[PDB]
Amino acid sequence: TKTNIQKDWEQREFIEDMSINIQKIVEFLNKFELSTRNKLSDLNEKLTILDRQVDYLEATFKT
Amino acid sequence: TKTNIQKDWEQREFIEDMSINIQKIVEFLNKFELSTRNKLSDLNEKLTILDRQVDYLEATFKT
Amino acid sequence: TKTNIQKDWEQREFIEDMSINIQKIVEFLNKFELSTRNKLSDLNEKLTILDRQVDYLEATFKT
Ligand SMILES: [Ca+2]
Ligand SMILES: [Ca+2]
Ligand SMILES: [Ca+2]
Ligand SMILES: [Ca+2]
Ligand SMILES: [Ca+2]
Ligand SMILES: [Ca+2]
Repeated sequence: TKTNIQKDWEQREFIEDMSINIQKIVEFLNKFELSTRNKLSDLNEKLTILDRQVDYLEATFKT
Repeated sequence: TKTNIQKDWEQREFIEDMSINIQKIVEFLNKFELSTRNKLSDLNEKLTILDRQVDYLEATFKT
Repeated sequence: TKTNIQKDWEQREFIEDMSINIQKIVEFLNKFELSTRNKLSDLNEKLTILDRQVDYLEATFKT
């Protein structure tokens, strides 16, 4: 119960919307890779600072 | 060596399968973003607990 | 100002390129999930080693 013109418009919109969704996925991955990398960086940095604090406490106690 | 009917069916299946694959990617990203966020949460929480333990040990030793 | 032959070629290339981009996204997700999992592993392992070091220092001090 759609005309050929309506059906063709809908089929093209479906394909156009996939092109948009693929771009939205790529943009999300760019943001999420950066976010994740920064968070991992920050955790590593905090662990490195705490490791130094523990090694100094060891040295102060053992001496 | 395919009829027009077979070729048209295959071309449509190809496009339909892309729509399904994009949805599978979106569902995976939803799960993976949540997983990653929770794991990062848990590591931060464990580091915060260990930091408190180290600061208390410092205070007990220095005093 | 394109012939029908040119327009049909371009429309098919557009759809073919989406199939390629979806595969590139899947390949990236495979690599990024593995990378992220390994990095999280490594942070957990480093925290577990530092936790053991802190517990031993506690035991040595308290005794
Ligand atoms: Ca549109
Ligand atoms: Ca349109
Ligand atoms: Ca189908
Ligand atoms: Ca079909
Ligand atoms: Ca091509
Ligand atoms: Ca082609």
